[PDB]
Amino acid sequence: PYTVVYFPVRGRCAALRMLLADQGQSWKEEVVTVETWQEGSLKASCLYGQLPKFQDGDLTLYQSNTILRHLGRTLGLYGKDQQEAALVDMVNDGVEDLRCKYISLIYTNYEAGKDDYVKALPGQLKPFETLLSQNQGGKTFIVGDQISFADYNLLDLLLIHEVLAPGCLDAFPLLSAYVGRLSARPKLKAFLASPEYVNLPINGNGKQ
Amino acid sequence: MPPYTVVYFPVRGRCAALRMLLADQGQSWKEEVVTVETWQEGSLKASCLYGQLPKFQDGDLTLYQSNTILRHLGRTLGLYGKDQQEAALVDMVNDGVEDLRCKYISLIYTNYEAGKDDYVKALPGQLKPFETLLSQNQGGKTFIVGDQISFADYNLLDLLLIHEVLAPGCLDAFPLLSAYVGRLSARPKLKAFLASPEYVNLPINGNGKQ
Ligand SMILES: [Ca+2]
Repeated sequence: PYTVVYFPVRGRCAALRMLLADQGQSWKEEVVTVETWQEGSLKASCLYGQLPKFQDGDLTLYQSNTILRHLGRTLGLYGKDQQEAALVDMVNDGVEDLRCKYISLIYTNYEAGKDDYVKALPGQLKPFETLLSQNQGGKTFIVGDQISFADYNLLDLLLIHEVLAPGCLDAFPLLSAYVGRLSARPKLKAFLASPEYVNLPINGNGKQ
Repeated sequence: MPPYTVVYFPVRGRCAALRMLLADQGQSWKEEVVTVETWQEGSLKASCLYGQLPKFQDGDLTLYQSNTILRHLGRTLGLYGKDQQEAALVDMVNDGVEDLRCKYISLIYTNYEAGKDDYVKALPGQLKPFETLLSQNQGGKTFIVGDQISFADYNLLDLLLIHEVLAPGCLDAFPLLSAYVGRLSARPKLKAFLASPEYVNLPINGNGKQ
């Protein structure tokens, strides 16, 4: 089966967890404490000195988007053909871009930078509304007619931004409905309601 | 009439790797050059999905994000590993390359003067993982993943080339990466491209720094 190794936070594992839960997959959580991380030995063994670390049998992976793409490819959550796969990547790279900005805010410039960030947020979310508007009237998924790993990543991005800036999706009807619809998928709904998700902080420094 | 079009500023930047890939694979493409003046006018930018270039056209398929373009070409040209496991390793390498490219770009555009010394001191620790990956793959005598070239090779190669300009001799501490750069750079179609005016007469970055 699968093992994800990570700090006790949602962070860069939230999306891959939602994917695994929604897809009825089983996995083991190996929690790494701040104390264990500071010891240095685990960190030194990681390829890029970072978690998450992910095990799929004898395969060991690092990088959250590498793990998402791997599950996407192996579980068939990567579009119906090559053309759709490229669109899936384009969405995910866009999600990753905004996630990086979010992470920079949270960890390095929260107090001073929040106001500018929130003011800029509508312009950063609009591309995803536009993409939805151009795919079956936004009624299905972010790419094509089937769920992809980019959907789970985008959903997480949107959920953590509603916490950061309540009402940020109010001007975006397709994104709003999309969040409601995906969140209502029975296995995902169950996971999002579970203490396993709810009782972890979004980030590691108490800010959100 | 070529099926590929690259729309970008007159710089190597985030299009260098994908151009190397296309040239080395003997594929034809069109370059559409966007001046800073045109970009500042704002209408092209507004038409871009995330407000940025590169924009890439493969027939009527329009893509943005340089790594989206690399993965797409990797898929369509068979440069994405021999199986699913290798595909994942290729992704893991490319994400690593992207991470270091982001720090590089931040240095170049955001604080070259203040940050360069610190960056160059941190650099060996940042390059080591790629040496390690090479050491674990056939003694580093072929490619970064498996025994066939991947899009991650072209991206890593570009990363290494631009860091040798930033920090001459930075690869002296990394025998496998050094040999790897020499070896890939000598691939006939790629060697020819890297020597051509089309590559040489473009600056690495958009602000005169390297
Ligand atoms: Ca499917």
